Amino acid sequence: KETAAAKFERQHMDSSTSAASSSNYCNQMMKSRNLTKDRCKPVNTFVHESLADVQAVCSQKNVACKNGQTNCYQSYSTMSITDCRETGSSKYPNCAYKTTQANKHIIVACEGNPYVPVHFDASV
Amino acid sequence: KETAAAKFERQHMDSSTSAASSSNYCNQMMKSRNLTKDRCKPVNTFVHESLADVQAVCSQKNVACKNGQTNCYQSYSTMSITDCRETGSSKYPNCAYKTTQANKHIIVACEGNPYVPVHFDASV
Ligand SMILES: [Cl-]
Ligand SMILES: [Cl-]
Repeated sequence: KETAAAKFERQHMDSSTSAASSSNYCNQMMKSRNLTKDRCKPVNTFVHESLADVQAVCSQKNVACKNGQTNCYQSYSTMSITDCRETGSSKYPNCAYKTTQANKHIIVACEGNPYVPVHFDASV
Repeated sequence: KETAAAKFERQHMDSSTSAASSSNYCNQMMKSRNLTKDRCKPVNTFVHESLADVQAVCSQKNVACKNGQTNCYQSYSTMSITDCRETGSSKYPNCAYKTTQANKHIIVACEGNPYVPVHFDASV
């Protein structure tokens, strides 16, 4: 079983690019990160910062998570992100995603020792 | 019982200001929109655009909702928004919120006739 920290890395980290360079970014990344294997994951955000910078958020601003838990943290700075969301034309096994690049604060839930991101809650 | 459309208006519309003017915006708005009555709502976004502009999103870009439903719409333009999230010091009946102003696309779920916003899904 994949650990929670490793799942967060796979689903939400893309440190190899500064930003989405095209409308096809999401189709490509959702497939390669294995988020379209048995069905199309409806919504998924990738963060274009170093793993260290994203892990550091776990000691930044403590804020409520949408679900009411209190282990969420909001990044002090904005970060480059890409939101990937299925379009109307999307139908497994032909998943199709809209790519929206933005620079926003991220909010992650953190857990464990070491205390690292385990869920992506939202961006602001 | 409050209708779904009316609940969305109460929770998510603030057309009377162009933007949050201070760090106290959320404390004030969460109280006055009756979102701290019996407990502190953990997270809530207010949109600083006209009701007409927000309703118009229901005929803009159809995108997946986070929960997998297909009745979500992403605004073509960015809109002025304020995210309100409980801080660590927050404890009912003394709710306390961090105020984060941003300009972002909004994503809402739409339902009904007329086809209007009934949930705030996320911002990008
Ligand atoms: Cl996500
Ligand atoms: Cl919200």
